[PDB]
Amino acid sequence: GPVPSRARVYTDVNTHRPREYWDYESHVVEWGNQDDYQLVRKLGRGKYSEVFEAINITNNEKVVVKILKPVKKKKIKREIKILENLRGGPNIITLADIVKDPVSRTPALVFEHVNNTDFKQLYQTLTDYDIRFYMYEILKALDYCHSMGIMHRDVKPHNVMIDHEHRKLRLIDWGLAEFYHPGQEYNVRVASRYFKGPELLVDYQMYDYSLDMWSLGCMLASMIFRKEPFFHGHDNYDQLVRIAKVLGTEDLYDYIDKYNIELDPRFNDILGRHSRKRWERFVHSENQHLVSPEALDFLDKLLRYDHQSRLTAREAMEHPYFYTVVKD
Ligand SMILES: COc1cc(/C=C/C(=O)O)ccc1O
Repeated sequence: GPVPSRARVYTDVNTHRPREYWDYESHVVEWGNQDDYQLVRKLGRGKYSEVFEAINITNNEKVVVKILKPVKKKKIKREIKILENLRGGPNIITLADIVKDPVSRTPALVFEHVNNTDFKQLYQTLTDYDIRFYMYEILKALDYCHSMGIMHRDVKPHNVMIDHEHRKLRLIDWGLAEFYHPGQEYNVRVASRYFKGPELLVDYQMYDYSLDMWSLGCMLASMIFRKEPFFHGHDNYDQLVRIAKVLGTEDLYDYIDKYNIELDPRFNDILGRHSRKRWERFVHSENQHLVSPEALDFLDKLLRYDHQSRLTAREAMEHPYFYTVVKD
């Protein structure tokens, strides 16, 4: 069988929390008044929810309402409990209220409003300094939630809301987030394809916070190289092949050999043999102003096959890439 794995940090946070903290199935929801919120316009529909701009008529302020689609009560309670646990943490979206929607007959989560410019347009205008700044802000959120025993598991541009006017960032959609418990096996069908870590793609279930750090690395690569997404697979198998064409196949085999993991035999005909590449090959005249030796070293230390080898969020915040970023 597979070799077991543990997070190298925050390993036992939930072990030593009171049970109430991580036992979300027993959580009792405290409901607000649904009539406080007037829906204004639909912003989007995801796989698990519909999102609306709304007004809180008790203060005439903008809010966002997320009306959950029917899922098992645990996943609903999971997201709710995680949002309440993380509330007030750095760059964590603030859950303001929870109400029962009379039409959907499901919970509607009420969030602070973030006046966001969408990432396709925003990423086209970000300067070198902007990328470092916003990366540091994301790391604050990730170190916080990891330090609180929670992995996000769906880090991607869509879930990083940025108000570029006030240089404000919020990590959103905690609907796939989980509590980390040492030795627990998790569903590998998380994250969006382009941001899935090698551990998911080789079906290794005993993963941890470090999954988010791979996803963050995929984001960083897309931003500094101006290629979104960076690893552009046509499915989950091709996704691993695209990664292997960059990180190389020998280190992939070292990874799966370390954990005594077997590749899906369907890779026999598609994987090939690939050298590891140097990151400089992705630099060209239209992205070079976003690239520095510090950026490439930082990227290199996020994008490791071995989840145990990746920078932790805290380690990442110590990286020379962020020396240029003005600290508060
Ligand atoms: C789409 O704009 C927003 C979305 C959210 C939350 C989404 C989620 O948690 O799933 C919060 C504030 C927003 O301004």
